[PDB]
Amino acid sequence: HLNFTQIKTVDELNQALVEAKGKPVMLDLYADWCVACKEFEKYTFSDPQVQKALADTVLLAANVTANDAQDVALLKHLNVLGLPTILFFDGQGQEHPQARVTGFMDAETFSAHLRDRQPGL
Repeated sequence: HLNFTQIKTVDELNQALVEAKGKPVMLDLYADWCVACKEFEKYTFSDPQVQKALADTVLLAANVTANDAQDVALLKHLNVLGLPTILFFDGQGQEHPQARVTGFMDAETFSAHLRDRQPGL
């Protein structure tokens, strides 16, 4: 398993971004009712080469299972329309929307995505 730091709100994300100055960041958004999110955890975040590739990346995640007010505010703020979504931030805490992942990617596909599109590295 990869070690994700849980964030709940917009400003916990922002703070995490500020604290991560100089490092690449990755924000995974999941929910318990999300089938493809679990696929990601089981078949992709579990890959030995995927994990190596994220070794130096700050790992954040938001559990939006409850779809409460803070969850919805976070999703809006990030313009996230469905799950799974993964967002990527460079070393200045800026997002690179062109690196978003918005469906399941298998290990080989996600490796290639990180190699070809991951920011801040």
